[PDB]
Amino acid sequence: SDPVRQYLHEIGEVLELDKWAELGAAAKVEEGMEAIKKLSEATGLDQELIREVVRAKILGTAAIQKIPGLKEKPDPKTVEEVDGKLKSLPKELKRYLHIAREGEAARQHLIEANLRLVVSIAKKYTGRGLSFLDLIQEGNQGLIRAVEKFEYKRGFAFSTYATWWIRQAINRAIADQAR
Repeated sequence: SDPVRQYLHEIGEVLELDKWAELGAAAKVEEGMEAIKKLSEATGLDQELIREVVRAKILGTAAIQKIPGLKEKPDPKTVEEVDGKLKSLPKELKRYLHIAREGEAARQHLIEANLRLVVSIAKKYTGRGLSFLDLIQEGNQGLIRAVEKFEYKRGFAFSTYATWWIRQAINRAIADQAR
């Protein structure tokens, strides 16, 4: 059945989260990136290289793995070996590996929750040259930029912040033919 109809279904079943819950996921995400920085400083690997591999594992068991607009699945081989240079670390270092993961699983739950918030926003930009799908792909990347640039360390809502990014990402994408 039309792949897009499939996706709309899959995110329909996703449970929306409350205010603090989304900030509880952001604070966990940065604590996970504080832990990558360390796993980096040890193993010697590029921070991002570690991120994508950890995300690789977590994404392993997510309800939604194929998200439109997102470059999923790093080299399965590259993951194979990065697992090694990791899961063979000191007693003390294995700890920052669980935190790395919890901050990445958090990032996924924080993304999954706001996929519908994205379908809705995109529903208001149709008939402007870009198909529904193309909008979802620009929105999602707008959602990605949002989860990343967010400061959990302040009493602001994620749903509100995120909206902006999803917004001007979509209307930047329909401004990339026109203005």
